[PDB]
Amino acid sequence: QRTVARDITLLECVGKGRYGEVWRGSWQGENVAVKIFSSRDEKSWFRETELYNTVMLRHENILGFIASDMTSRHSSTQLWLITHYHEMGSLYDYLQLTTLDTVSCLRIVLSIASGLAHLHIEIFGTQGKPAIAHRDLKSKNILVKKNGQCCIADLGLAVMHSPRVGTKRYMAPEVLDETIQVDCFDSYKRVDIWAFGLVLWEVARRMVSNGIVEDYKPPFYDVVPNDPSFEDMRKVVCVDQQRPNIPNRWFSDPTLTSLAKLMKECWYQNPSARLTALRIKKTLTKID
Ligand SMILES: COc1cc(-c2cncc(-c3ccc(C4CCN(C)CC4)cc3)c2C)cc(OC)c1OC
Repeated sequence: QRTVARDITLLECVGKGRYGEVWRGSWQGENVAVKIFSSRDEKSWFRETELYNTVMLRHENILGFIASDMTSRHSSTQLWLITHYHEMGSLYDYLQLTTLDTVSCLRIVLSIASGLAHLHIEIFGTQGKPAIAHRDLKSKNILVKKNGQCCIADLGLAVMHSPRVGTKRYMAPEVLDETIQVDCFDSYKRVDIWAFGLVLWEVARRMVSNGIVEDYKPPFYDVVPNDPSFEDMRKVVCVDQQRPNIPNRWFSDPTLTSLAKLMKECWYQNPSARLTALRIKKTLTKID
């Protein structure tokens, strides 16, 4: 009746970490990305698979799902997530070596805000969706597309509303001080907004103005170690209430001046004071 071609040719490893590995693969002559999960991160495969079995997200700024595969082996279970492949790699990678102009900076950050608002919004009726919070938004979990927009990846920690925790460097104050209202879905949206503000800062540093640009640095590079502890982060973000520095040179440029204001409104200590993703989008469409 029909042949179901399932062979994927794994061609090059494009990432390896505690999560497992990501490979560029080929299916029917077309590139796919294959994430092969480590045993330690099996629950991320289950959560993302459960989410996609509940709602088939389809959005230009969300990494495109293709398949979830579980294969029995002699003494283990092999778990793969298969998605669209973005050859330019992650935003984190891209910002190391690339500087941006005003148009490309805004296009990047608006595309991220668009994907995030799509996650956050509940849509009713047929072809709707539950509201979703990401819970691990960061520049390594955003991919750059050839058209200059980005897409958000890795829903392994995501939560829906109708051992894995987030990356500590990007954790909001209410996570670090354990005051987050865990029974309120809006709390998780507000944690994502904090992280979005950090990503906005990382990108804006790389936008040139008046011949000046900052080197790529991760948030809080000047105040915590590599692989900062939970306590290291809590002291900076909660006790001392530090925030990423805004360089003077941004205040000569109208775009970076507006982006600095936007960042600040993602970083309020009080989570309910932070802007929503929808409001961020509107503000970004009015810049330039
Ligand atoms: C964030 O997480 C996930 C990401 C991806 C994913 C999707 N497209 C492309 C990539 C990629 C391609 C290429 C490079 C490098 C390698 C070649 N050269 C050195 C420069 C560029 C980096 C990255 C990835 C990693 C897939 C995932 O799942 C299948 C992910 O997990 C949800």
